Formats: sequence, C-alpha cells, structure tokens
Amino acid sequence: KETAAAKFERQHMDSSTSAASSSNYCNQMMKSRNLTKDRCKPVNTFVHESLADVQAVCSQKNVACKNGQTNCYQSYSTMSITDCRETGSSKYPNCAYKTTQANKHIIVACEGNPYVPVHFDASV
Repeated sequence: KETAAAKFERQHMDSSTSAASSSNYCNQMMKSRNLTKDRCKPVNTFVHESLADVQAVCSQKNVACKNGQTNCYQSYSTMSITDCRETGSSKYPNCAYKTTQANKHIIVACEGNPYVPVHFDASV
C-alpha cells in the first residue's frame, strides 16, 4: 500500500506552482489529490517548493510535534504555502474549500532512511 512518504507528497506537495492562482485552487487540488474521495478532509496545506527543499527540513530544527512526538522539524526558511479549509457549505461529496496564501515556516514529522517527511504538522 502507499508509503507514508508517498502519502505526504500526494497530500502536501505542489512543486508545480509557486502559489495558489485563484480562489478555486483548493477545490481543484483537494479533489485531484484524492483528498475528497471518501470524505471531505477538513483542512490541508500545500507547499509550493521543490521536494528536495521540503525533504531537507528533516535535518533542520528539531521541535516536538503537536502530539508530543520528538520527530518533528521546523524549516529554517519560510516557504510559499496554500492553506485549504472547508467552507460552511462543504458537504460530501461536494467538498468545498477556502484557499488562503501564506509564506510561513513548516513543521513536519520525519521517518525512515532516507529520513523524509511523513506528516505535515503545522505552518508557523
């Protein structure tokens, strides 16, 4: 089945764009990445940077994740990100999101060898 690293790339990476270009970016991406297939995933963040730059966060500043695990890392640099959050109108299967652009540090949890992101914890 899909690996945790691969799920991370499918859920959170968008190296193909530098930012969200319209209010419909979230609607579009939540659906095309299959995050609305079984239910409407409530919130999601997309990272508009190279995969290698995101992977590299795994060797940046350690910080405990929200849930207390000690394998979270905060990026040294801010990154172009898009935050997606359901609209009051969102109703499965018609999942609907508000797209918000931001430039923030990301916090990810990493695992494996290679040691790579497997969970998006927060933008700060």
